Amino acid sequence: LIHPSAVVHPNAVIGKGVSVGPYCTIGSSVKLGNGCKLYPSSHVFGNTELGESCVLMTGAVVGDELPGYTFIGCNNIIGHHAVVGVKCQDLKYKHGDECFLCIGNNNEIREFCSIHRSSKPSDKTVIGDNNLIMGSCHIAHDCKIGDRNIFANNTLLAGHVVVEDNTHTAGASVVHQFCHIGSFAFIGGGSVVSQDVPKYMMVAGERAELRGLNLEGLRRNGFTMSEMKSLRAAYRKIFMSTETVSLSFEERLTELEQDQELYSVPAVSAMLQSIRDSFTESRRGICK
Amino acid sequence: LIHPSAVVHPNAVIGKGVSVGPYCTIGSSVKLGNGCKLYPSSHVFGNTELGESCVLMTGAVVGDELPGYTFIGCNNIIGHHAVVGVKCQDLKYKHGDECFLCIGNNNEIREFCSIHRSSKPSDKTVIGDNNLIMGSCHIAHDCKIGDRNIFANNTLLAGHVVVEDNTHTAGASVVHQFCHIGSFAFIGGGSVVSQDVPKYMMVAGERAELRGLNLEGLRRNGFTMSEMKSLRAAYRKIFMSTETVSLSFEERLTELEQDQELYSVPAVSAMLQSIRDSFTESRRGICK
Amino acid sequence: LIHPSAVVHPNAVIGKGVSVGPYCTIGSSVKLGNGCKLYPSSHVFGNTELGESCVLMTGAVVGDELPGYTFIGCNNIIGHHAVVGVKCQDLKYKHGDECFLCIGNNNEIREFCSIHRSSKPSDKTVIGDNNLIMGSCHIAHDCKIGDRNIFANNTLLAGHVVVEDNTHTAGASVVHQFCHIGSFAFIGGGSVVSQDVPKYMMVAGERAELRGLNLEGLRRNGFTMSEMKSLRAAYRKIFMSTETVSLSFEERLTELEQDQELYSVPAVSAMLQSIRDSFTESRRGICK
Repeated sequence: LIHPSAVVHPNAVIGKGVSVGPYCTIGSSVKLGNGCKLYPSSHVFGNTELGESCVLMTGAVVGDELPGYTFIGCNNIIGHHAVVGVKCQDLKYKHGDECFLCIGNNNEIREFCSIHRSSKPSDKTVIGDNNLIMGSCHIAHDCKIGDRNIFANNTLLAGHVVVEDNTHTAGASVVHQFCHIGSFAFIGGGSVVSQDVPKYMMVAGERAELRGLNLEGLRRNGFTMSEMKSLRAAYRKIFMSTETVSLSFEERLTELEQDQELYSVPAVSAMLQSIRDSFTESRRGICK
Repeated sequence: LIHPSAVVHPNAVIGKGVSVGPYCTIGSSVKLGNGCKLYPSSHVFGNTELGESCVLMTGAVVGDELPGYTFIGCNNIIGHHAVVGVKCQDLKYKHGDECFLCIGNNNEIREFCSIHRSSKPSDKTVIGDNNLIMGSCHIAHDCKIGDRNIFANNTLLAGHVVVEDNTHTAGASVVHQFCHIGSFAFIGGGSVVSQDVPKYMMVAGERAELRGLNLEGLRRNGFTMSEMKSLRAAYRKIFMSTETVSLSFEERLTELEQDQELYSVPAVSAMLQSIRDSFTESRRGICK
Repeated sequence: LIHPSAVVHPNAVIGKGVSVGPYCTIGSSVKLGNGCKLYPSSHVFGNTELGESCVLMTGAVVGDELPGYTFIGCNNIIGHHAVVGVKCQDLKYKHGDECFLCIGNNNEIREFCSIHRSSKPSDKTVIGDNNLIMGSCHIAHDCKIGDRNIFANNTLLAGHVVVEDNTHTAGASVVHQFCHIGSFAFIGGGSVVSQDVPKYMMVAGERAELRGLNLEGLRRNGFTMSEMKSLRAAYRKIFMSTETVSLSFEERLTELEQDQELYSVPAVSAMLQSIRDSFTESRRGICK
């Protein structure tokens, strides 16, 4: 059901039951899965594939003519004027280089979002499944985003930011290049995050500081009573050991591994590993 | 004066002297008042009414096909690529529910703004008259905005935010869900407002703090010499009573009511009532 | 190479080798230099000139029908849905007044940027050469921007902001009206800048504070070993003179002029002059 005014290149691969509104353009090397719907004045460019039942709202632009690809899974909604799979802003990007973007399934990318392709041919911007990305979010070159995350309006993820699963960022969060955000984390409104946020934790305010565990999120995500009790105890041992082993972060981490009562709990072990990862090569440490 | 390229559904209700530029689309259930003007590539969808002499700039999208309505008064200007009356971002929104947006008269909504419909059929996103809403502002589901407000670029109003009259928000303000902003208030640049801002007051900086009265705004809005003198005295009694009645906020509020000299002034009484409202059921208290 | 669907006014001045995609509009008083390229659904309005080899991405809007002009140099790239040369947001702007925007050469203006015309006919919004302006930046009426600057996503420059050369602003910076940003300066993420940032210096965090010299930028821009050593010494004398001449800023500035060893260095002299300029008529002082 392609409106007569639309410009659909004869070599575009158009699935069954695809609907294309007036004044859309679809390029020669685009593949649209069955049931896709393009609202009026939406656009797909370049070497680009959408899975079944994706929706482009008015003004949405997916793909660009730069070498490489934009690959998107099924049941994604691309909001009004969202720009998804375009050239990165990295000055080190070399003209004519292939660049890549991969998006999974069941994501909602809201109005005015910008999601950029990778900065080099060996790398890729990656978004998983079931993410809600609210209006005016920016996802820079080479970000790696997992599943079931919620990014509120105006969340800015700079280059090479890594986000795991089930995280929440509140409005106008700014995440510095190369920072990692562990699963179930919470970033408070207007936070400027310049170091890693470990698994299960929350950061907030100005140049953001660690503020404890994301207990509300843990509760909402089916963590048991004693799971959260163990995590709080482990948190206390690591960060709030005010009287013992002065000027030693790793020694407190060590004492947690040895503490068989806490370390045998899977979430505690995962949290401890999350923390140690922040001090491995190139990684930026953790928020203060 | 409808350009031949435009797609105007035969059942759209088009007033006298309406101008429609090339590549616009106007849906079947749209009503445009006399003198409306749609610039090239602007769009009206869904059950949507614009009053007389509204202007849509290029790329502007008003309404969407979701049940319910977008109802807009007269002499509104909708900026380039602004998206007004679209589905909310609330995860509790139920598929197929009616949702509502009501905008009054003489507003200016600038480029890249996003104004969302309500999250439930019993509720509504409401904007009054004579508001200036600058570029890239976000107005979430269920907000209630009064008259004569000025929201600078990138102001984010989260769900159920209530703004009264003649307020100013500076650039990149973030207002937390359910917060109230009283008349003549000022929110400083980049403020993260997580509690109410009472009538006549100003908040600023990081996780925002109360900083006094909005004296510049009061002066600009024809408040008399002794009006402002009374308000400053009332402010001092409430917030800066450093030596008396320790650990008691309500007792100081009580002492202001009893102070006949100050309380008989209409603005003082309004300010005191504004403060008390912040501690009634569900309300979030006031900024520190 | 003008697509048959495009609306190109017969009086538009179209250079050699200009490419115009489907659903573009080009107004009667537009001049496009040789080699310009308009992607699908891009728009040029009003009294507007683009130099040779400019590129408009999909949704880009350049110019508006307000009196005055939008004048843009050669080899500029205007990103998706960027809005460049439109009416300012200043309430003092008088209906029917001429307003002006001038942009130089080799700039990159990314998606969703908004660049506004001047607030009065005697003034102008000015952008120089080789600037990178990332997604969703706002450049208000009457700004004066130099050359080789980098503004990260969501940088907001309010009215009459002046930026010199080779500056960097990190994501979500907010610069208050009338503030000046000297050459080689760095503004940290989410900074709310309410006073001037002198030449060579860096500001960061919340309501932003001065934090020292932008040493990384100085190093990157070919400043010599002893140049930077002299600047650091001059910085120390001015700002970190903890024991001498209490409650006197100008007396320390004076002592630097008299210090022939430091003041004879060109960068030191330029820095000192940059600082003094912030205390001349109307200017806002410097960040604390």
